[PDB]
Parts: sequence; structure tokens; C-alpha cells
Amino acid sequence: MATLLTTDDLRRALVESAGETDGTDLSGDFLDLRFEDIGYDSLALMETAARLESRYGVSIPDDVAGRVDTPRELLDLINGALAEAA
Ligand SMILES: *P(=O)(O)OCC(C)(C)[C@H](O)C(=O)NCCC(=O)NCCS
Repeated sequence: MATLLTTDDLRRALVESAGETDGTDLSGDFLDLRFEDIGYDSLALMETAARLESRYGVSIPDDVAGRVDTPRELLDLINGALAEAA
């Protein structure tokens, strides 16, 4: 069992944690963008991850989510954890 969130899933969720739907375009291959560059707090990354934890069946330790600079890593946390141990 490993329902992997896709680009779109991460996108929608990550916009959702910004509060209002401003619309930081996170479509296509936005995985090379950076959270620091898009003004994201690591606290917010934890918040982002927290949502995905309960949704997909993963658990991301507090400090881990603060160590993700690019969206690819945050996505890879969920995807990877499910593939590793679900
Ligand atoms: P991440 O480690 O890139 O997140 C860094 C953040 C954006 C949280 C950064 O340290 C910040 O916003 N600092 C504000 C100053 C402070 O003391 N914040 C307390 C946060 S609980």
C-alpha cells in the first residue's frame, strides 16, 4: 500500500498552507524551486508535511521537515517513506 501524492497533490496542498489561494504557480516541474525563495517557513513545511502524514500514512519527524529546501525533497519524504515502510 503506497498511494503516492503527485505533483498536483503537493501543489494544491502547498498552496493551501499559504492560507489564501494566491496562486504561487507550482505546476509542471517546480521541484527545482526553493521554499526559501518562495517565502516558505520551515514551520509551514512541517505543517504541509503534517497534512500529508495523516492523509497518506506517513510520519515525518519535526526536524526532518525543516531540512527540506526544495519541494522535491518534501515530496520525496512522503513518496519515499511509503515506498520504504508503509
Ligand atoms: P526554515 O528553517 O527555512 O524556516 C526558517 C523560518 C522561516 C522559520 C525563520 O527562522 C523565521 O521565520 N524566523 C523568524 C524569527 C523567529 O524567532 N521565529 C520563531 C519561529 S517559532
